[PDB]
Amino acid sequence: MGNKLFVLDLGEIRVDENFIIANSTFVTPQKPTVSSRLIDIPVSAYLIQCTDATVLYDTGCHPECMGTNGRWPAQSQLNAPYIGASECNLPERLRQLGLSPDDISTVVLSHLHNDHAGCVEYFGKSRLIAHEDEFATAVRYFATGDHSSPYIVKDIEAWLATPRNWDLVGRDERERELAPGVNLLNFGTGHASGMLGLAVRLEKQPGFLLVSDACYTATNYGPPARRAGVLHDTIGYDRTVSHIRQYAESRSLTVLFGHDREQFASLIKSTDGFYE
Amino acid sequence: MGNKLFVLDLGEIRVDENFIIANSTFVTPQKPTVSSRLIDIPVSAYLIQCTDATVLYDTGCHPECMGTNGRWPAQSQLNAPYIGASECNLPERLRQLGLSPDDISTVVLSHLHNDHAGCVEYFGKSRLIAHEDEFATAVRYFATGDHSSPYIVKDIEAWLATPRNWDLVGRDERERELAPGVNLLNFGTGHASGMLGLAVRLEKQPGFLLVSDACYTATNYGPPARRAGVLHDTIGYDRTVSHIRQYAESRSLTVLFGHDREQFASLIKSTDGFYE
Ligand SMILES: [Zn+2]
Ligand SMILES: [Zn+2]
Ligand SMILES: [Zn+2]
Ligand SMILES: [Zn+2]
Repeated sequence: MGNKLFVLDLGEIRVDENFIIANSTFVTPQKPTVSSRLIDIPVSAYLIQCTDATVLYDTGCHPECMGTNGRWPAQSQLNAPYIGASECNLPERLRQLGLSPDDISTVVLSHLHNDHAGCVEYFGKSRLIAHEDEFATAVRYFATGDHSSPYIVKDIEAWLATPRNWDLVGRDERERELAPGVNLLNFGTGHASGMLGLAVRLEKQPGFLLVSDACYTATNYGPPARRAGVLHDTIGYDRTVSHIRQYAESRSLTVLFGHDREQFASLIKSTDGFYE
Repeated sequence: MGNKLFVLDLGEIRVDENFIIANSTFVTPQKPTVSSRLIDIPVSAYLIQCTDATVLYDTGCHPECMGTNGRWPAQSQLNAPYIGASECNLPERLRQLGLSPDDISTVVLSHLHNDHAGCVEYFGKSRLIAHEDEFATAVRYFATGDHSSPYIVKDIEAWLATPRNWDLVGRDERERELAPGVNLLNFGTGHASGMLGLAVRLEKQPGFLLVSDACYTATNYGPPARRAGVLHDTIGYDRTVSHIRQYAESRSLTVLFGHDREQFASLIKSTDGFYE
């Protein structure tokens, strides 16, 4: 038989919509008193049971990201708090499936930001696939003690506390087959310095293209395409959205967005099913 | 024999500060309804008289940018209006100095947006220097009747209504001497698709580096550098600001920003005198 896709509900973040869809609200002399609004956006990860491997795409937040002794800086916690339930953390979502981190053959990190690489430290054996430039950038923020970005220096510290099976994607690598029907795509520079996507072909359905922050929501996707806020490389980002569209459409893959509330409702969480 | 630089006051625009310094205001859980604020930013152009040249850098807004049959689309008029006084237009500022458009040898367009290339149609003889990619972009918006950007379709129509002496800077061209002590710099892709700067050496002080929207304000310039909103190419933008800093500091030139209210107020205007 073929590939199984489990959707891991790793909670929510509460954030200004302007970060997610740039300039969705702004003041004007005509309408000078308007304010932007907070939205709650889903944090997720995807466990793929392949033929000959188990592959995890993304890892959510660190279970202890929030609080006075939390992983996230105090100001980060004020600005855009993780809001998820006690259950909504990757180690629990794995134990709920009968899995330890060690049972995962490879974990594909879309990139090394806060609510994507938060559980990297739980993986002492699994192959950790991340873009080489994403690795270089994360470790630089850590080495300089710079808390000003979505890279979490305290999380990075834990990643580096013990040797791990890092496998860094070269910036000129285009794609890698991870297993039959499972292709790792190197989106490269855009939202962050090195974005990775995962194409997963299924049996009852053609399958899914996992894109993470290469496209936050269906409203970013369009058409017309609409930029997120806080993009590292806007040109790379725009090019990557067009590539995502062409790749998925030519293959009838449904694109699964990084943080789309209404798509994430509608899915089917790992505690009560999987895709086949 | 010495170069003379005139500062031309071409009025002001009212606009949400979040466009000028990105994410200067955003909502959070504890401050869920704060509004951004409107700021008034100066629009300017620079006239350089040299022994064997008269060079203009930028051109302001079209004098008839606002109104029911104004050049600007209603959305722009409503959202970020021009609010300059009646005399604050390029033809008048030249008239005040006893000059006509045909007295200008060369007009250097920093780029081809609304409040920079608004008076290009007045120049039927002068050499019009613009980056080739910036020209290509502007025409594309006009050709598709696309009003959605800072490119003004109705101004571009007027530019194209008669042949003009366009001299387009190649993508790979680094710098051009326009006259002794006046050097055209090709900043390339960043704020828009092709940005041009102008280094102007004087006799009684080192001089000035005119950078237009490659750096809107001293706040963008820093340190620490802070990105503007609505940037075409954030990476090229970042590199351009670093290049501006290195170029100017190494030569002790004063960087004149695209829309810095405090800086502009400090400058001697063309109606009061000029720099030598
Ligand atoms: Zn991210
Ligand atoms: Zn994300
Ligand atoms: Zn501009
Ligand atoms: Zn401007």
